[PDB]
Amino acid sequence: PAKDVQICPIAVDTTVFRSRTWDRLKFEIEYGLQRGTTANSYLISADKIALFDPPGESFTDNFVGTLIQRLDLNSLDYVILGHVNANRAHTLKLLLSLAPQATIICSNPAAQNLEKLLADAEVNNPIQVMKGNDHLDLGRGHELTFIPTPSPRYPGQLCTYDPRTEILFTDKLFGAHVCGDQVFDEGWTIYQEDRRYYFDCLLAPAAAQVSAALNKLEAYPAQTYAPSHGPLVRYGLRELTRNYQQWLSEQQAQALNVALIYASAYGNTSTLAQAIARGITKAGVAVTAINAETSNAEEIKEAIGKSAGFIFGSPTLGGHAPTPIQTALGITLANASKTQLCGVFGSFGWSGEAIDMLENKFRDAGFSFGFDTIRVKFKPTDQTLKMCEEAGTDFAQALKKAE
Ligand SMILES: [Cl-]
Repeated sequence: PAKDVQICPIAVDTTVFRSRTWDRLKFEIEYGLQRGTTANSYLISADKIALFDPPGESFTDNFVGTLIQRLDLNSLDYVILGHVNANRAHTLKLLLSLAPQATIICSNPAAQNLEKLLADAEVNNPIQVMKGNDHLDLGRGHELTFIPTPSPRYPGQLCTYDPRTEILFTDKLFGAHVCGDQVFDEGWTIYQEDRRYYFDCLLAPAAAQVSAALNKLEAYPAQTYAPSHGPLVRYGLRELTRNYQQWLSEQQAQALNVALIYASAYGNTSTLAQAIARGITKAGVAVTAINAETSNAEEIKEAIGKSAGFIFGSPTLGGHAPTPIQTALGITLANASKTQLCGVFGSFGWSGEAIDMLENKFRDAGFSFGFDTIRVKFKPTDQTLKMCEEAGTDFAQALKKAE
Protein backbone atom coordinates (compact mmCIF):
# COMPACT_ATOMS: atom_id res chain seq x y z
CA PRO A 1 0.00 0.00 0.00
CA ALA A 2 1.12 3.67 0.42
CA LYS A 3 3.59 4.97 3.03
CA ASP A 4 1.86 5.51 6.35
CA VAL A 5 2.59 6.25 10.01
CA GLN A 6 1.60 3.52 12.48
CA ILE A 7 1.18 4.80 16.04
CA CYS A 8 1.23 2.58 19.11
CA PRO A 9 1.70 3.06 22.88
CA ILE A 10 4.54 0.78 23.89
CA ALA A 11 5.36 1.54 27.54
CA VAL A 12 4.43 4.02 30.21
CA ASP A 13 4.55 7.54 28.74
CA THR A 14 6.08 6.02 25.60
CA THR A 15 4.75 5.92 22.05
CA VAL A 16 6.28 4.62 18.83
CA PHE A 17 5.64 6.29 15.47
CA ARG A 18 6.55 3.81 12.69
CA SER A 19 6.84 5.46 9.28
CA ARG A 20 6.20 2.50 7.04
CA THR A 21 6.98 1.79 3.42
CA TRP A 22 6.19 -1.40 1.54
CA ASP A 23 8.38 -0.33 -1.41
CA ARG A 24 12.17 -0.16 -1.60
CA LEU A 25 13.31 2.95 0.30
CA LYS A 26 16.78 3.43 -1.31
CA PHE A 27 19.08 1.65 -3.78
CA GLU A 28 21.20 0.22 -0.99
CA ILE A 29 22.18 -3.45 -0.68
CA GLU A 30 20.45 -3.64 2.72
CA TYR A 31 17.03 -3.09 1.08
CA GLY A 32 17.68 -6.09 -1.16
CA LEU A 33 15.12 -8.59 0.14
CA GLN A 34 12.52 -5.99 -0.90
CA ARG A 35 10.31 -6.63 2.11
CA GLY A 36 9.85 -2.88 2.67
CA THR A 37 10.90 -1.16 5.88
CA THR A 38 9.95 1.20 8.71
CA ALA A 39 11.70 4.18 10.24
CA ASN A 40 10.84 4.25 13.94
CA SER A 41 10.47 7.44 15.97
CA TYR A 42 9.76 7.45 19.67
CA LEU A 43 8.01 9.87 22.02
CA ILE A 44 8.53 9.93 25.77
CA SER A 45 6.07 12.30 27.29
CA ALA A 46 6.74 12.79 30.96
CA ASP A 47 7.56 15.94 32.88
CA LYS A 48 9.77 16.74 29.93
CA ILE A 49 8.92 15.59 26.39
CA ALA A 50 11.52 13.91 24.16
CA LEU A 51 11.23 12.80 20.54
CA PHE A 52 13.78 10.17 19.26
CA ASP A 53 14.78 10.06 15.62
CA PRO A 54 12.34 11.76 13.26
CA PRO A 55 12.43 9.75 9.99
CA GLY A 56 14.30 10.87 6.87
CA GLU A 57 13.25 12.67 3.73
CA SER A 58 10.86 10.09 2.20
CA PHE A 59 8.83 10.35 5.37
CA THR A 60 9.20 14.02 6.39
CA ASP A 61 5.78 15.26 5.42
CA ASN A 62 3.61 12.39 6.62
CA PHE A 63 5.53 12.35 9.85
CA VAL A 64 5.28 16.04 10.68
CA GLY A 65 1.67 16.02 9.54
CA THR A 66 0.84 13.09 11.80
CA LEU A 67 2.88 14.31 14.75
CA ILE A 68 1.28 17.78 14.96
CA GLN A 69 -2.09 16.09 15.32
CA ARG A 70 -0.83 14.30 18.40
CA LEU A 71 1.62 16.78 19.92
CA ASP A 72 1.85 20.51 20.34
CA LEU A 73 5.34 20.88 18.90
CA ASN A 74 5.90 24.01 21.00
CA SER A 75 5.80 21.68 24.00
CA LEU A 76 8.59 19.49 22.66
CA ASP A 77 11.59 19.78 25.03
CA TYR A 78 14.08 17.50 23.30
CA VAL A 79 14.88 15.95 19.96
CA ILE A 80 17.13 12.94 20.62
CA LEU A 81 19.24 11.59 17.72
CA GLY A 82 20.53 8.02 17.63
CA HIS A 83 22.46 8.95 14.49
CA VAL A 84 22.73 11.81 11.98
CA ASN A 85 22.87 12.16 8.21
CA ALA A 86 21.66 14.43 5.40
CA ASN A 87 18.51 12.28 5.07
CA ARG A 88 17.53 12.84 8.73
CA ALA A 89 18.78 16.44 8.69
CA HIS A 90 16.21 17.23 6.01
CA THR A 91 13.32 16.38 8.37
CA LEU A 92 14.96 18.15 11.25
CA LYS A 93 14.96 21.44 9.28
CA LEU A 94 11.17 21.41 9.14
CA LEU A 95 10.60 19.86 12.57
CA LEU A 96 12.90 22.36 14.31
CA SER A 97 11.19 25.32 12.64
CA LEU A 98 8.02 24.12 14.35
CA ALA A 99 9.72 23.33 17.65
CA PRO A 100 12.11 26.27 17.96
CA GLN A 101 12.35 25.79 21.74
CA ALA A 102 13.52 22.18 21.62
CA THR A 103 17.07 21.11 22.48
CA ILE A 104 18.94 18.62 20.27
CA ILE A 105 20.40 15.67 22.18
CA CYS A 106 23.12 13.70 20.45
CA SER A 107 26.68 12.32 20.46
CA ASN A 108 29.71 14.50 19.86
CA PRO A 109 30.43 13.11 16.36
CA ALA A 110 26.72 13.46 15.48
CA ALA A 111 26.86 17.04 16.67
CA GLN A 112 29.71 18.07 14.40
CA ASN A 113 27.96 16.33 11.54
CA LEU A 114 24.67 18.09 12.23
CA GLU A 115 26.42 21.47 12.45
CA LYS A 116 27.93 20.83 9.05
CA LEU A 117 24.58 19.58 7.61
CA LEU A 118 22.55 22.49 8.94
CA ALA A 119 25.16 25.20 8.28
CA ASP A 120 22.83 27.00 5.85
CA ALA A 121 19.55 26.20 7.53
CA GLU A 122 18.05 28.99 9.55
CA VAL A 123 17.43 26.71 12.57
CA ASN A 124 19.61 27.40 15.59
CA ASN A 125 18.25 25.12 18.30
CA PRO A 126 20.83 24.43 20.95
CA ILE A 127 22.70 21.11 20.99
CA GLN A 128 23.48 19.25 24.18
CA VAL A 129 26.17 16.62 23.51
CA MET A 130 26.05 13.32 25.41
CA LYS A 131 28.89 10.89 26.11
CA GLY A 132 28.77 7.56 27.92
CA ASN A 133 27.03 7.55 31.32
CA ASP A 134 25.58 11.03 30.81
CA HIS A 135 21.93 11.37 31.86
CA LEU A 136 18.80 13.24 30.92
CA ASP A 137 15.81 13.26 33.27
CA LEU A 138 12.36 13.49 31.71
CA GLY A 139 10.72 13.00 35.09
CA ARG A 140 8.38 10.26 36.32
CA GLY A 141 11.41 7.92 36.57
CA HIS A 142 12.53 8.26 32.96
CA GLU A 143 16.12 9.06 33.79
CA LEU A 144 17.77 8.29 30.49
CA THR A 145 21.37 7.08 30.16
CA PHE A 146 23.35 7.49 26.98
CA ILE A 147 25.70 5.01 25.35
CA PRO A 148 27.74 6.05 22.28
CA THR A 149 28.08 3.03 19.96
CA PRO A 150 30.08 4.38 16.99
CA SER A 151 30.77 2.46 13.78
CA PRO A 152 32.37 3.49 10.47
CA ARG A 153 28.99 4.15 8.88
CA TYR A 154 27.43 5.73 11.98
CA PRO A 155 30.19 7.57 13.77
CA GLY A 156 27.64 9.54 15.80
CA GLN A 157 25.57 6.55 16.84
CA LEU A 158 24.11 6.89 20.32
CA CYS A 159 21.99 4.33 22.20
CA THR A 160 19.73 5.31 25.05
CA TYR A 161 18.42 3.42 28.07
CA ASP A 162 15.14 4.28 29.86
CA PRO A 163 15.02 2.54 33.27
CA ARG A 164 11.34 3.38 33.91
CA THR A 165 10.35 1.27 30.90
CA GLU A 166 13.41 -1.00 30.55
CA ILE A 167 13.63 0.03 26.89
CA LEU A 168 16.97 0.30 25.17
CA PHE A 169 16.75 2.59 22.15
CA THR A 170 19.23 0.90 19.87
CA ASP A 171 19.07 2.94 16.67
CA LYS A 172 20.71 0.88 13.87
CA LEU A 173 21.51 -2.11 16.07
CA PHE A 174 19.12 -5.09 16.30
CA GLY A 175 16.75 -3.97 13.57
CA ALA A 176 15.32 -5.44 10.39
CA HIS A 177 14.20 -3.95 7.09
CA VAL A 178 10.72 -5.38 7.04
CA CYS A 179 7.37 -3.64 6.84
CA GLY A 180 4.52 -5.43 8.58
CA ASP A 181 1.49 -4.65 10.73
CA GLN A 182 2.97 -6.10 13.91
CA VAL A 183 4.49 -3.34 16.05
CA PHE A 184 6.13 -6.07 18.13
CA ASP A 185 8.19 -9.06 17.08
CA GLU A 186 6.10 -12.11 18.08
CA GLY A 187 7.39 -15.18 16.23
CA TRP A 188 11.04 -15.95 15.69
CA THR A 189 11.15 -17.57 12.27
CA ILE A 190 9.29 -14.97 10.18
CA TYR A 191 11.95 -12.35 11.09
CA GLN A 192 14.99 -14.62 11.17
CA GLU A 193 16.16 -14.11 7.54
CA ASP A 194 15.58 -10.34 7.65
CA ARG A 195 17.52 -9.99 10.91
CA ARG A 196 20.51 -11.95 9.67
CA TYR A 197 20.54 -10.16 6.33
CA TYR A 198 20.41 -6.85 8.19
CA PHE A 199 23.37 -7.90 10.33
CA ASP A 200 25.29 -9.14 7.30
CA CYS A 201 24.83 -5.96 5.31
CA LEU A 202 25.16 -3.37 8.05
CA LEU A 203 27.10 -4.82 10.89
CA ALA A 204 29.40 -7.61 9.74
CA PRO A 205 31.96 -5.18 8.30
CA ALA A 206 32.03 -3.39 11.65
CA ALA A 207 32.21 -6.49 13.84
CA ALA A 208 34.77 -5.20 16.34
CA GLN A 209 32.83 -1.94 16.90
CA VAL A 210 29.50 -3.81 17.06
CA SER A 211 30.97 -6.26 19.62
CA ALA A 212 32.21 -3.29 21.63
CA ALA A 213 28.73 -1.78 21.51
CA LEU A 214 27.01 -4.94 22.62
CA ASN A 215 29.51 -5.25 25.46
CA LYS A 216 28.48 -1.83 26.80
CA LEU A 217 24.75 -2.46 26.28
CA GLU A 218 24.95 -5.66 28.42
CA ALA A 219 25.17 -3.41 31.49
CA TYR A 220 21.53 -2.31 31.03
CA PRO A 221 18.72 -4.69 31.99
CA ALA A 222 16.66 -4.05 28.80
CA GLN A 223 13.39 -5.98 28.28
CA THR A 224 12.87 -4.35 24.86
CA TYR A 225 15.11 -3.06 22.08
CA ALA A 226 13.58 -0.15 20.25
CA PRO A 227 15.49 0.01 16.90
CA SER A 228 15.38 2.33 13.88
CA HIS A 229 13.87 -0.31 11.62
CA GLY A 230 11.28 -3.05 11.88
CA PRO A 231 9.33 -4.30 14.88
CA LEU A 232 10.26 -3.53 18.44
CA VAL A 233 12.41 -6.39 19.82
CA ARG A 234 10.75 -7.92 22.85
CA TYR A 235 9.88 -11.51 22.16
CA GLY A 236 13.08 -12.18 20.22
CA LEU A 237 15.40 -10.09 22.39
CA ARG A 238 17.44 -12.81 24.08
CA GLU A 239 17.52 -15.05 21.03
CA LEU A 240 18.48 -12.17 18.71
CA THR A 241 21.24 -11.10 21.11
CA ARG A 242 22.76 -14.57 21.31
CA ASN A 243 22.61 -14.78 17.53
CA TYR A 244 24.43 -11.42 17.32
CA GLN A 245 27.09 -12.74 19.70
CA GLN A 246 27.50 -15.87 17.53
CA TRP A 247 27.49 -13.97 14.20
CA LEU A 248 30.07 -11.48 15.52
CA SER A 249 32.25 -14.36 16.65
CA GLU A 250 31.98 -16.03 13.26
CA GLN A 251 33.00 -12.81 11.54
CA GLN A 252 36.02 -12.12 13.65
CA ALA A 253 37.06 -15.78 13.38
CA GLN A 254 37.37 -16.08 9.57
CA ALA A 255 40.92 -16.77 8.33
CA LEU A 256 41.04 -13.99 5.76
CA ASN A 257 40.18 -10.36 6.30
CA VAL A 258 39.90 -7.40 3.90
CA ALA A 259 40.55 -3.78 4.94
CA LEU A 260 37.99 -1.71 3.04
CA ILE A 261 38.98 1.91 3.31
CA TYR A 262 36.58 4.48 1.92
CA ALA A 263 35.21 8.00 2.04
CA SER A 264 32.00 9.61 0.69
CA ALA A 265 30.78 13.24 0.45
CA TYR A 266 27.18 12.54 -0.69
CA GLY A 267 26.88 8.78 0.04
CA ASN A 268 27.41 7.29 -3.40
CA THR A 269 30.82 5.78 -2.77
CA SER A 270 29.56 4.57 0.60
CA THR A 271 26.65 2.75 -1.09
CA LEU A 272 29.23 1.03 -3.35
CA ALA A 273 31.38 0.09 -0.35
CA GLN A 274 28.45 -1.64 1.42
CA ALA A 275 27.82 -3.67 -1.70
CA ILE A 276 31.46 -4.71 -2.18
CA ALA A 277 31.76 -5.59 1.50
CA ARG A 278 28.65 -7.82 1.28
CA GLY A 279 30.09 -9.67 -1.72
CA ILE A 280 33.23 -10.27 0.33
CA THR A 281 31.58 -11.34 3.58
CA LYS A 282 29.03 -13.59 1.87
CA ALA A 283 32.05 -15.42 0.43
CA GLY A 284 33.36 -16.21 3.94
CA VAL A 285 36.01 -13.47 4.13
CA ALA A 286 35.83 -10.88 6.94
CA VAL A 287 35.72 -7.17 6.15
CA THR A 288 37.03 -4.36 8.34
CA ALA A 289 35.36 -1.33 6.94
CA ILE A 290 37.26 1.93 7.60
CA ASN A 291 35.58 5.31 7.08
CA ALA A 292 38.74 7.36 6.35
CA GLU A 293 36.96 10.57 7.28
CA THR A 294 36.40 9.44 10.86
CA SER A 295 39.15 6.91 11.41
CA ASN A 296 42.58 7.49 13.00
CA ALA A 297 46.03 6.40 11.86
CA GLU A 298 46.32 3.48 14.30
CA GLU A 299 42.98 2.15 13.13
CA ILE A 300 44.29 2.00 9.57
CA LYS A 301 47.70 0.51 10.50
CA GLU A 302 45.94 -2.10 12.55
CA ALA A 303 43.49 -3.00 9.78
CA ILE A 304 46.29 -3.13 7.17
CA GLY A 305 48.28 -5.10 9.72
CA LYS A 306 45.82 -7.97 9.77
CA SER A 307 44.38 -7.91 6.26
CA ALA A 308 45.04 -10.21 3.31
CA GLY A 309 43.86 -7.55 0.93
CA PHE A 310 42.75 -3.94 1.05
CA ILE A 311 40.29 -1.96 -1.03
CA PHE A 312 40.07 1.84 -1.49
CA GLY A 313 36.84 3.65 -2.37
CA SER A 314 37.00 7.38 -3.13
CA PRO A 315 34.82 10.16 -4.55
CA THR A 316 36.41 13.00 -6.52
CA LEU A 317 36.21 16.47 -5.04
CA GLY A 318 37.60 19.21 -7.18
CA GLY A 319 39.60 16.68 -9.17
CA HIS A 320 41.28 15.15 -6.16
CA ALA A 321 40.74 12.44 -3.63
CA PRO A 322 39.42 13.79 -0.31
CA THR A 323 42.24 14.57 2.12
CA PRO A 324 41.44 11.53 4.39
CA ILE A 325 41.89 9.22 1.41
CA GLN A 326 45.27 10.83 0.60
CA THR A 327 46.52 10.36 4.15
CA ALA A 328 45.06 6.78 4.32
CA LEU A 329 46.95 6.01 1.10
CA GLY A 330 50.22 7.04 2.77
CA ILE A 331 49.67 4.87 5.81
CA THR A 332 48.64 2.00 3.59
CA LEU A 333 51.65 2.33 1.29
CA ALA A 334 53.90 2.65 4.37
CA ASN A 335 52.56 -0.56 5.94
CA ALA A 336 51.07 -3.02 3.47
CA SER A 337 53.13 -5.89 2.12
CA LYS A 338 53.12 -6.04 -1.70
CA THR A 339 51.57 -9.49 -1.37
CA GLN A 340 48.29 -7.94 -0.24
CA LEU A 341 45.58 -8.01 -2.90
CA CYS A 342 44.45 -4.52 -3.95
CA GLY A 343 41.14 -3.05 -5.17
CA VAL A 344 39.89 0.38 -6.29
CA PHE A 345 36.34 1.75 -6.65
CA GLY A 346 34.48 5.05 -6.59
CA SER A 347 31.56 7.17 -7.61
CA PHE A 348 31.99 10.40 -9.55
CA GLY A 349 30.14 13.08 -11.53
CA TRP A 350 32.03 15.12 -14.08
CA SER A 351 35.40 13.49 -13.39
CA GLY A 352 36.94 10.55 -11.57
CA GLU A 353 40.59 11.55 -11.04
CA ALA A 354 40.69 10.15 -7.50
CA ILE A 355 40.03 6.65 -8.84
CA ASP A 356 42.74 6.98 -11.49
CA MET A 357 45.24 8.37 -8.99
CA LEU A 358 44.70 5.49 -6.57
CA GLU A 359 44.89 2.78 -9.29
CA ASN A 360 48.13 4.29 -10.60
CA LYS A 361 49.72 4.62 -7.15
CA PHE A 362 48.88 1.03 -6.24
CA ARG A 363 50.05 -0.35 -9.57
CA ASP A 364 53.32 1.69 -9.34
CA ALA A 365 53.76 0.32 -5.80
CA GLY A 366 53.65 -3.17 -7.23
CA PHE A 367 50.28 -4.44 -6.00
CA SER A 368 48.15 -7.09 -7.76
CA PHE A 369 44.49 -6.20 -8.28
CA GLY A 370 41.61 -8.45 -7.22
CA PHE A 371 39.00 -6.94 -9.51
CA ASP A 372 38.97 -4.48 -12.30
CA THR A 373 38.86 -0.93 -10.96
CA ILE A 374 35.22 0.10 -10.48
CA ARG A 375 33.94 3.46 -11.73
CA VAL A 376 30.29 4.47 -11.22
CA LYS A 377 28.86 7.63 -12.79
CA PHE A 378 26.63 9.34 -10.24
CA LYS A 379 23.84 7.42 -8.50
CA PRO A 380 24.19 3.63 -8.15
CA THR A 381 21.37 1.48 -9.38
CA ASP A 382 20.21 -2.01 -8.51
CA GLN A 383 22.35 -3.36 -11.28
CA THR A 384 25.41 -1.39 -10.16
CA LEU A 385 25.08 -2.82 -6.64
CA LYS A 386 24.88 -6.41 -7.87
CA MET A 387 27.96 -5.92 -10.01
CA CYS A 388 29.83 -4.54 -6.95
CA GLU A 389 28.73 -7.40 -4.76
CA GLU A 390 29.94 -9.81 -7.47
CA ALA A 391 33.31 -7.98 -7.56
CA GLY A 392 33.59 -8.43 -3.79
CA THR A 393 32.87 -12.11 -4.20
CA ASP A 394 35.46 -12.22 -6.96
CA PHE A 395 37.99 -10.45 -4.68
CA ALA A 396 37.20 -12.93 -1.88
CA GLN A 397 37.68 -15.98 -4.12
CA ALA A 398 40.98 -14.55 -5.35
CA LEU A 399 42.14 -14.19 -1.75
CA LYS A 400 41.02 -17.70 -0.79
CA LYS A 401 42.87 -19.21 -3.76
CA ALA A 402 46.07 -17.45 -2.61
CA GLU A 403 45.51 -19.08 0.89
CL1 LIG B 1 25.89 8.86 12.79
